[PDB]
Amino acid sequence: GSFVEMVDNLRGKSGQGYYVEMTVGSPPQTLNILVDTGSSNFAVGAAPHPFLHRYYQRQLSSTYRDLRKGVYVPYTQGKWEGELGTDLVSIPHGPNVTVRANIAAITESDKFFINGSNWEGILGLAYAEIARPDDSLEPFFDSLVKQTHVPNLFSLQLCGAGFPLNQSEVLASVGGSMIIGGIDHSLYTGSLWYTPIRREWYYEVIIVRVEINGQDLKMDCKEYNYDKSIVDSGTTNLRLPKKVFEAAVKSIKAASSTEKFPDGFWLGEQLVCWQAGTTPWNIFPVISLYLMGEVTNQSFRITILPQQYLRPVEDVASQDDCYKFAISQSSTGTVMGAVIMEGFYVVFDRARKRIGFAVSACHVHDEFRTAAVEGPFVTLDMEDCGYN
Ligand SMILES: C[C@@]1(c2cc(-c3cncnc3)c(F)cc2F)CCSC(N)=N1
Repeated sequence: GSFVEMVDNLRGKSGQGYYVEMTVGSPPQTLNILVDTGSSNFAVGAAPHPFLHRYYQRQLSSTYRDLRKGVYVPYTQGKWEGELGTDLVSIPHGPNVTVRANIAAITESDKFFINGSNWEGILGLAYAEIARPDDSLEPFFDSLVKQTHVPNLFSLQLCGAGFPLNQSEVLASVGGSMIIGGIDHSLYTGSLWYTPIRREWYYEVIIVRVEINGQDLKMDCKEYNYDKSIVDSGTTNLRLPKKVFEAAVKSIKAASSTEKFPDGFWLGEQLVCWQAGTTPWNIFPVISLYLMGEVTNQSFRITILPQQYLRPVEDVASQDDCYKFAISQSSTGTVMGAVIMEGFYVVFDRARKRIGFAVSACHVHDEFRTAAVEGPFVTLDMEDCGYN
């Protein structure tokens, strides 16, 4: 019901990530750690870097254990290399428990750390199947549940400000909540609707229908989940498979056609700006994603506003309100990233192999429209939407 100790324990923003304070080692070393449901390694800066103000010093921890094994983790953009070990870990604004967890001590990296993000490591909250070097490296959350009485569930409320924050404002500001071991009813309005976790590797789900202002995108539903659809707090954008991206953008352009925007805007590259307070939210469509429900032949929908998919950014000069388009293409399936998660309180119910969605008590909206979670809808042949 109520988890006051964990409410408001996140800071950050969609563009650079949301992070939680953790301590590692004995005596405790404090570090800020990116909350990432799209990966499964707990990995921390452990050597000086131009963008790190502090790092894990294994030689100062009496409880550090060396696993004598290296790990190399390349991504499409960026990479890091490190040394595997274990140590005692706590989350100060979390459950009052201390656990021994695997930690990859990052000793070298390229384009991984972000200048001014304020985080020094990543907490991969997904499953062992996608851990590096292999699935025998138990992820943090699995350790936490095995070693303590914490229920096998966590929930995330990511709070977008609706306007830009500089590095000073992000430091002073509450970015949201990670509730470990429960669901806090103050963080949402309306009902929670649950979709099954298709397979425990990423948090994989199945999308069964997409609408732009109520108009069906009318693609074969397999296209929406090609080659998977995941919920990922460590990706900024809503990312869509190439063909779905092309269809969706064509439809969003048609809905907003009273104003013409440059190709670079739709490509996610360039900002657009309006005079202060005059952003024409009403010309942009709402986007609905229908998700497989828990009951046979039942779906539900989550609906976001342009206040979610237009990401506020600071002007290159002004008092203008400026934004980038935060929907982009993917060659690795749909990614429901931070700009989608900012609409919703998201419950990662690992114990019951399901993900819940409710309207966020902190989502950005206007006097005419709000984000929504609605159901049920009768939907047939939903398993056929999943890609094999
Ligand atoms: C681990 C990874 C990831 C995320 C962010 C990151 C997080 N939030 C915002 N911007 C960047 C980052 F800065 C570095 C990363 F390696 C791989 C790319 S996708 C993902 N889910 N996690």
